[PDB]
Amino acid sequence: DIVDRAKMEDTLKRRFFYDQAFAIYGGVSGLYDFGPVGCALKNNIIQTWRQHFIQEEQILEIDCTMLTPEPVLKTSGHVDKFADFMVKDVKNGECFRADHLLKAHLQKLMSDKKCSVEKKSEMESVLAQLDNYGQQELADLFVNYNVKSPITGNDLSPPVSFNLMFKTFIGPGGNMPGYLRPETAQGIFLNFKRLLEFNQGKLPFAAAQIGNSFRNEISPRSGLIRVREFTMAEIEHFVDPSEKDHPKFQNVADLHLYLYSAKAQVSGQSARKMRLGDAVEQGVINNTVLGYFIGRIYLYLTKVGISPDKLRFRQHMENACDCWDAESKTSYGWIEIVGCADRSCYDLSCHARKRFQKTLYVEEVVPNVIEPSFGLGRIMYTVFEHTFHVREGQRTFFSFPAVVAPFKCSVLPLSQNQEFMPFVKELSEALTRHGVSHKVDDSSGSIGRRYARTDEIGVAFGVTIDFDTVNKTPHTATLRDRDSMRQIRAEISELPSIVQDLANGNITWADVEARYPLFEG
Amino acid sequence: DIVDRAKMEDTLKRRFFYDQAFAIYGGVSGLYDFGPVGCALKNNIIQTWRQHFIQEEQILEIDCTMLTPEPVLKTSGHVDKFADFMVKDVKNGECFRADHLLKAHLQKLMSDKKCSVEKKSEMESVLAQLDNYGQQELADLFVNYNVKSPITGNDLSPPVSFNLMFKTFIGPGGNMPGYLRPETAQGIFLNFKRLLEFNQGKLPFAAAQIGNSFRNEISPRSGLIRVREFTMAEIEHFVDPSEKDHPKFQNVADLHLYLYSAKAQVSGQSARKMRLGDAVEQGVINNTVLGYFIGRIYLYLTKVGISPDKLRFRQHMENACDCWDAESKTSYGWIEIVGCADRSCYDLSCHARKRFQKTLYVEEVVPNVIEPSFGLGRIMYTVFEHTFHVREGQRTFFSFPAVVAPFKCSVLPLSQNQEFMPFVKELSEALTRHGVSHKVDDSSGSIGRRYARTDEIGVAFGVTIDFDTVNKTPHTATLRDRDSMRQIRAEISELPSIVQDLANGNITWADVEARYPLFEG
Repeated sequence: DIVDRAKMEDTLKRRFFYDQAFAIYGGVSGLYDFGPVGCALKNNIIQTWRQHFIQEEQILEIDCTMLTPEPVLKTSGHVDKFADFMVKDVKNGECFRADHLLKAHLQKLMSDKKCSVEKKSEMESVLAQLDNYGQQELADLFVNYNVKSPITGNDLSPPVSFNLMFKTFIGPGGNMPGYLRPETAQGIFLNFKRLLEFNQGKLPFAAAQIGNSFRNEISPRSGLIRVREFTMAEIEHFVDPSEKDHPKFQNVADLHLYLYSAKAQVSGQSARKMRLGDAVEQGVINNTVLGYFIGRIYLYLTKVGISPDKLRFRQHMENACDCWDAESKTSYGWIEIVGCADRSCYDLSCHARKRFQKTLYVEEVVPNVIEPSFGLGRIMYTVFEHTFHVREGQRTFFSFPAVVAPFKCSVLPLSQNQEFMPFVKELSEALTRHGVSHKVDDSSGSIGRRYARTDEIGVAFGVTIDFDTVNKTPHTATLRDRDSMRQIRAEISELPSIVQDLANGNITWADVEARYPLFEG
Repeated sequence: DIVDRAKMEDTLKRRFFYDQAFAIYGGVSGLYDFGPVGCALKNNIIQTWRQHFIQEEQILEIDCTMLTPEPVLKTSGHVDKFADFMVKDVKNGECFRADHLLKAHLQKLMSDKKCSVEKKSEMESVLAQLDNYGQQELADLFVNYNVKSPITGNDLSPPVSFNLMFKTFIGPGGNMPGYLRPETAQGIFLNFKRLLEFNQGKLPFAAAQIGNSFRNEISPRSGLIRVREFTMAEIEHFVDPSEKDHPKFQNVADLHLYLYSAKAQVSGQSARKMRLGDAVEQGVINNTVLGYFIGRIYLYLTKVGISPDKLRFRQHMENACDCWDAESKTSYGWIEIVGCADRSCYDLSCHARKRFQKTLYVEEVVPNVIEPSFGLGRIMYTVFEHTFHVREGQRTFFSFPAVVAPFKCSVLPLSQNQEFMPFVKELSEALTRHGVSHKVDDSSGSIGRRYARTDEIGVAFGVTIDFDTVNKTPHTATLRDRDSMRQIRAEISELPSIVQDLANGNITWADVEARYPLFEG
């Protein structure tokens, strides 16, 4: 098994990382509220992202509106090329996703042990073309397989196209209908002219935006995986086709990562780990610019807490672009958490019919675009699942990296009493001076029971202040590690420094024990 | 005059702080896109906020959804208690805000020098009750004053109530209509139970949320002042009525700030500066909890760049709560940038008919709430206006505080050449190690012309690296100040430290000149 999601979900809920929105009103499907801890984790995730991409690549951040008029999203194609198929129940109403009902129905009839082998083959011939059947072509499949409701069957109406955009109206009731942006990339396209001039009109530049996009899902019942309101991080990197080679690729070429190409998928071959440099050598990856971001993405995700042996890069097949999607193995299977797409002919030239880029040799250049889109809720949930562990005890802890954990350290004073506040106080300030997130724990119970609470929310380190720390005359406090649970004893003035180094990749815990005396119960 | 907004707006646009959204589609009113510089300034504003309130008060951050179902917003009252009055043109369509048309019409007829004094008095008797007239009562005023369109008159239809919420539909076309949240506070109310348990069920606690709210304005034509999509920072501080006294008030009591009470407004008295402690003494401010946030708000706003002599705290009059709104004087007049409200009976007890708070003496307590709401676009625009200056030249510069300026420092290498990159490189890293935002300038032109560019976007400091910095053997570079424009010469290794100190309130520029040799042309 991948993970015990029932335990994981109970913990996520009990400690309020995220929970069903509008719970006291019955709760709305596809919508979630992130709590204090979830919010901390989330901001952390996002700031780490900011650093990794925006800062490293000098990207031009932009903040566009979510309210977009219909004309824009029509030039896009999004009124019914961005729809799903609904099948309505012929009388008592309920709506279902046609892709899903069909897939489920086939899998059902298929795993019946009184069906023919040639049926099984006919049906798989069908499941492998699901996302390609047209309106009429998919409608005939419903009849030819006698599909009906799944809760006591009734008949199902012919599948119709259902737009996934939230319809609204901008201004006084009138002639300006609009939608909530389905993606974040469009605003960047709309600002291509301004962004080009901001970059002095030079050829390669990247633009990013962090915000919420909306997808009116039909019947979402899979947690943060399928949601109607989600936070996204988009990047639009524009390149001259004539000069399509990233100068910083050498910094990533040495990485080994599982590549799941389209040809492997066609051949029915498995995932295949491969050195990135070699990947571009052998042509499994078209160019270094695409390869660079792939490696950068891999680095980002692994830094956030996603396990590399459950992380693969899958490339789709014939479903106008060379796309590589970062996928992670969860209790829901392999899901797309980050979509990176190399695109030559895209929606930018549509809004022009924004603009092009003139060169020094008087040449109008339509730049290609590499667009890595990060789905942060899924990324976050992947971290939850790859990080949730159960202890020897029945206790629970998240093994978040210190760079993403809600807060890096947690100080524990035994006494609420005074003479301690000066020690607690100075520790807090030194931590802050070192840029180390912390929170003073003031809960009621045993020290071990208090550390079990901090572990539950994934706090990386801990510094407990006992009586010897105040009285016994060279002031030393004890530092605990989340994972190992092992402890050491060091001078309280030195602790901020080593915790900072522990938070970064500077020193390891094995080094801390090497330099500092161990400590027990 | 307050400020030259035409110049200010041309600069804000040319450097792309913020601009009209969907410009290539004609542009949508009330919607704006913030550019790279605006985004930097904005994030800065927000992070400063985070520090000031969330960190200082250990507030519980939350991230709720913008999509809210109708039942919630009905328990609120927001389907037509949160509407405005529209007057439609009896045939050729156009819609107008009734408050505004009426106010304008009266002011017109009023400033006609052939009108009676008793008319002027009747009409002011009317302008002072605008936000109190009912549907029918306001309708009669339109007839009794013969109000018509303002662009060649035609008749105006009776004023009807127009809801300001963006209507939408959640899920498959059906029986779940919803809106885009008009305010951010409601999600906090909905999570009262979870937040109380998160705080161990203790009496005073605060919850905050930073995000976008929506108001479907009718005809917005005043820049960032009246927008349809805006970013907000809400705080909900809950207190036990029995123990309503903030322990940290003493930290703010010494502040002097302009208070514009309701009684002063009734008496036709002017704004009145007053020590905060005295304010609570004399009863102009009900309690210290309310007073605390007021002082905290004042501190926040002044830190961001808002001038204290253009900042006042105004209290409304009879328009179920004791509210104090932070107002700033702009080219649009006195506008509400931060609304702080003390409330006893509010919308939390409505959702319960979320919950209450049980005490140690078995007592169900309905907590009061102080809700400071920060309108960040307006705050930001206020900073633009209180900070925009024109130089002796026609050049322009923003005098942003270093804590809010897009980036704190800007290094200027004369040569693109190599031997310099090691100096530029080390400076960059030392700056980053000191947590000082910077950007290496690589533009083409004179050094003074390059500094004029950095000033235009409000970059606080500058470090120019010339040939003497590399060759001439004890390596010193020159540090320029934005405001004074004066320069000094110091060791390039020492510069990160003093720039950091300059960015904070540690040392002043007068100190830098005191310790370091001055430098000219």
